[PDB]
Amino acid sequence: ERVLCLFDVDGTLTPARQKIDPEVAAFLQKLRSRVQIGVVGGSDYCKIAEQLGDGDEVIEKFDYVFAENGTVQYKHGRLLSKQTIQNHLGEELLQDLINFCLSYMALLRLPKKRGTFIEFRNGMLNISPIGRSCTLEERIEFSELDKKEKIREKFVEALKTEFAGKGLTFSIGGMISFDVFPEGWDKRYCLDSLDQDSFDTIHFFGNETSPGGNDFEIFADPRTVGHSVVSPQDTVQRCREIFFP
Ligand SMILES: [Mg+2]
Ligand SMILES: [Mg+2]
Repeated sequence: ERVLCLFDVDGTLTPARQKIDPEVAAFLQKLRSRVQIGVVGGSDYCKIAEQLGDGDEVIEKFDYVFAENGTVQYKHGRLLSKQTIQNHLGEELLQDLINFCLSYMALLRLPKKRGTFIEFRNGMLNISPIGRSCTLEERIEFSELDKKEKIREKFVEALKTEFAGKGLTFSIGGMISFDVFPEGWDKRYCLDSLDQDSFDTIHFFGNETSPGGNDFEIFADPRTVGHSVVSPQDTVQRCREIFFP
């Protein structure tokens, strides 16, 4: 009787980094008459809020809003607290990681550098060799240089080796940055809080459920019924089959 559908945002519910089609959002609300619904995204809260309504309408349209993989949580309109990356990792390791990064980037010579090479978020560190504060034209410029030169990839190889065995995971999401977060702090992080909400079934939907994609772990977890989708339209049809047959 208590079921939750939980959705990746990008490519599952919305075109990536863009806004949800009204027909999609309309279906979701209809679906809500049979199940609770929720979203989990890698992005921070405001980015998700923007794709999924006006202002803070997102926390109203969805029963659960897990931003930054669930290190930041909204449940039934209310913001829950957040375990901090430094609390979990401790100051010594966090700073070891940070100092490794500053040192590596100091030796990097790029066409352009800007600011915010290291962004401190709730559940990860976003590392960006060009600097997060560049224009779109500068994103594209660096992005093309990165493919040629594999700047982020090399950086991530060096980081992985250096911190081997120490509990860190790395990404490479987008044109200019990569993420660093504690082992476990992928999308699965949200499931722990969900465990205390007594659902009989948690269905997960994603578009990156293949090995490597950021939906894989949450998709494969024994706490969720996994579904793999290719489009928001695919997602909608899938829910039609399962919940409106
Ligand atoms: Mg996606
Ligand atoms: Mg599963």
